[PDB]
Amino acid sequence: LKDKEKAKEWERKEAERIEQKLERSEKEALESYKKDSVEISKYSQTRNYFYDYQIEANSREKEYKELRNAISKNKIDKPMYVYYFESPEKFAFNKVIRTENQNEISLEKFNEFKETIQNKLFKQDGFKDISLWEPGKGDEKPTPLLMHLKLPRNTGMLPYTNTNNVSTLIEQGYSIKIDKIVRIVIDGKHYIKAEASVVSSLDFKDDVSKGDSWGKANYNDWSNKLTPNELADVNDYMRGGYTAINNYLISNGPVNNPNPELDSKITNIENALKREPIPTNLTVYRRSGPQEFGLTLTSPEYDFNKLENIDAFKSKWEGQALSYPNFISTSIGSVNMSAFAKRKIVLRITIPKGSPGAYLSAIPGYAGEYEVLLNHGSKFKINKIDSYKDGTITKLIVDATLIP
Ligand SMILES: NC(=O)C1=CN([C@@H]2O[C@H](COP(=O)(O)OP(=O)(O)OC[C@H]3O[C@@H](n4cnc5c(N)ncnc54)[C@H](OP(=O)(O)O)[C@@H]3O)[C@@H](O)[C@H]2O)C=CC1
Repeated sequence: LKDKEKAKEWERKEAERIEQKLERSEKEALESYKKDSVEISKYSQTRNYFYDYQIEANSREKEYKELRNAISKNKIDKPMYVYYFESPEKFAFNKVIRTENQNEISLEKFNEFKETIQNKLFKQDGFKDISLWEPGKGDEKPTPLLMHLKLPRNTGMLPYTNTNNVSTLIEQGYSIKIDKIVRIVIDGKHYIKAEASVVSSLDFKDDVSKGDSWGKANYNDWSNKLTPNELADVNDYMRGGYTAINNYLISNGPVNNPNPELDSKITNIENALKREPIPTNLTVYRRSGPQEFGLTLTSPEYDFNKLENIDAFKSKWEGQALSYPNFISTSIGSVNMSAFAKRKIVLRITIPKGSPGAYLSAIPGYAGEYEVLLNHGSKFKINKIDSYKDGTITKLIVDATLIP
């Protein structure tokens, strides 16, 4: 736990042991990592949001895949705790816990951080260097926030040597919940120690073929579980009826201009989506237009190239609920597509096991790929908003959870 001498000796011994296992290509990727860790780790966070050809061609993509593979071949046989420092902004606490010159963290700030991270899951992605022991009076402590994360059995972990130093690499690909926070003292300064655990979610990211295999496996027989009316209304919807149905819902037609024929279709589609609930925690992706967030294509606020507009968007939406009156299309894949080339908001949604939903792309012939349809009137809790550059265009990733 705080046993530095033990963990470093073990870590070094393990590094030198694993080094004999690695493929030449993996050793090559590791050599590159030692030289360019910041940019490779950043790449590993957002690589999957670009086009397939951008992914393929990227100067860091082969390095990513090799490092990914190497990490996976050293799986832990029991659960293990790891330590790493984190920015409070990572958990949507968009301010300092204390300045780096200050020693103390006020009770108010401690409690405010607690309230911010409560009852939320946060998606974690990309390579990370971690420590096996609690950083002490002699280590690099770049932030007032120290994560103490329990990694589950069979998590990949790669100890490696870098000059005279030893580090351990993981690839994050899960959500975390912060179960407890405690104010600790290290070398005369207060830190927040956050006790965290992993919650898993099936997340294909750019691997649309595996996602499709899963979707069809789970929804090939979905049509056969529907009544004649349900199947006919789902068909109508997928064949182009979605426009009239969703416009009616968005404009609150059921109240202001009731159409009982449409009401019936909506009821049938909802029952169809409740017929075979999402069988596991699943991550889906939606490329959202401005109107879904109360903006238009010509809103000055939609220009996320200006930092002011990101801060304004976060202030409005982060930690808040978002509800769609219409049925919501999403994809199992995170890749950009020509149809949504310039859309600036990526909704990254965790669907809890048992939620209404269906993999529509399992229906034969249907011209539409990798699609998961969610129920009308769905509510989404926004945990965290991130930004990234897509060429010259700043885009946003909205980490949300589908809630009751
Ligand atoms: N978007 C995605 O990532 C995915 C889309 N699909 C399917 O691909 C096709 C084209 O995609 P898309 O353009 O999204 O078509 P959609 O029918 O999903 O949306 C059409 C327009 O309606 C606007 N809109 C949607 N919901 C709301 C809302 N609640 N409030 C206000 N405005 C809203 C959108 O934003 P705005 O007007 O600001 O641009 C969009 O321009 C559709 O058949 C869709 O079902 C399948 C998988 C994923």
